Amino acid sequence: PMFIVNTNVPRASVPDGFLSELTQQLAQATGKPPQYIAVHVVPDQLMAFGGSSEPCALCSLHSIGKIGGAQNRSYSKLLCGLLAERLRISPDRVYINYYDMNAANVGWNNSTFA
Amino acid sequence: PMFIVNTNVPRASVPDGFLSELTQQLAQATGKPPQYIAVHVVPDQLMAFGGSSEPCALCSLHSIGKIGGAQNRSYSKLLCGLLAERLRISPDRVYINYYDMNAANVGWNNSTFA
Amino acid sequence: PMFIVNTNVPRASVPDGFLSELTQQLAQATGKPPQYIAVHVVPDQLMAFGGSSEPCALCSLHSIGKIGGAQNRSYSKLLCGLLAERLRISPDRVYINYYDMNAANVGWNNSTFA
Ligand SMILES: O=c1c(O)c(-c2cc(O)c(O)c(O)c2)oc2cc(O)cc(O)c12
Ligand SMILES: O=c1c(O)c(-c2cc(O)c(O)c(O)c2)oc2cc(O)cc(O)c12
Ligand SMILES: [Cl-]
Ligand SMILES: [Cl-]
Ligand SMILES: [Cl-]
Ligand SMILES: [Cl-]
Ligand SMILES: [Cl-]
Ligand SMILES: [Cl-]
Ligand SMILES: [Cl-]
Ligand SMILES: [Cl-]
Repeated sequence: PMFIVNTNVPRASVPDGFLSELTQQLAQATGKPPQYIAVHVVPDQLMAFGGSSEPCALCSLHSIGKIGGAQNRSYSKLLCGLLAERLRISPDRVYINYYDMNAANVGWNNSTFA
Repeated sequence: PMFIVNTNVPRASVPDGFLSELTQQLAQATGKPPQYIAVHVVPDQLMAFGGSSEPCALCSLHSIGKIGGAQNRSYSKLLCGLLAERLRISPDRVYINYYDMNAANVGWNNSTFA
Repeated sequence: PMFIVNTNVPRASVPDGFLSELTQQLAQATGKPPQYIAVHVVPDQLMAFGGSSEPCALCSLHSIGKIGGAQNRSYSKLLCGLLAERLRISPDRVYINYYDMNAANVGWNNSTFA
């Protein structure tokens, strides 16, 4: 599984262990193998949310299954909570796009998961 | 909605107020309140379009609805026009991927829009 | 088509001609004219794969058609081989997400491919 967060928050404001904390919390939330969670944080971005350059975040979570109405609601509370706690981003300035991927459309280790 | 533009154009060539112009033009085009519009500009990128490193842009527009055949044609004229006018990117070196998102797959403010 | 690779590998470790080799190999693999191939390489990223910050890559290939079970398996072997040979990234630390785009959802040159 793969989680990307793009933010205008400066790199110095990303705390130590942020990638590690994301890895564990997403592995637990998705039930996917922790050793297989990919996380990508992109700070210092030129972005605006509602025309304002106050701290904001645009995110995506791609997973083969474990995507749905209730599960995405739980992911959003979890992820917004982390961005608020660690990056001081208000949850109403966070978008997270969820993608339920077909196994044939995720490549890894010279093949796909299909 | 969320609009991202990645370009090899240098940051200095992105004019001041470009994020706001994108926000206002997208709010009017999509009919969405500008408060709902997130914009992200990534300049100075290592990119090629058709093997050439002339100014180019790879973009994406995600929106819950307001995506379709005629609308995307209109968005593409609008967005290529802005990138041509403000970033001096030729429209034939611009790609824009459009995504009609399900409300259940867009996270915001600790929940989803579903 | 559009190919993006995000990696924590430093920019200095991206060899000359990497964008060109990706364009040529993707044109041949997808059967699309290289002229239609856009490539985007993002080095020096803050990323982890399984909690580890050893070299890894997160990639995406968007194409109008030429996406499917067998083709994506062939794409993944091809691309992982290139990232292993050129960027020294182990294939088991590479994710590639594949997207079959509808022509109506790809904007280019003030219109779409529909
Ligand atoms: O990321 C992975 C993944 O998602 C699961 C998976 C794939 C499917 O196609 C499913 O239907 C499913 O329930 C789980 O397999 C894996 C097996 C590995 O050894 C390593 C992985 O990283 C995955
Ligand atoms: O970005 C948003 C959005 O797209 C619309 C919306 C959602 C739907 O599910 C629709 O069907 C629709 O027509 C509009 O609601 C919102 C409400 C907010 O308070 C804030 C938002 O940012 C959105
Ligand atoms: Cl669910
Ligand atoms: Cl898919
Ligand atoms: Cl939206
Ligand atoms: Cl969706
Ligand atoms: Cl294409
Ligand atoms: Cl050379
Ligand atoms: Cl196929
Ligand atoms: Cl599509």
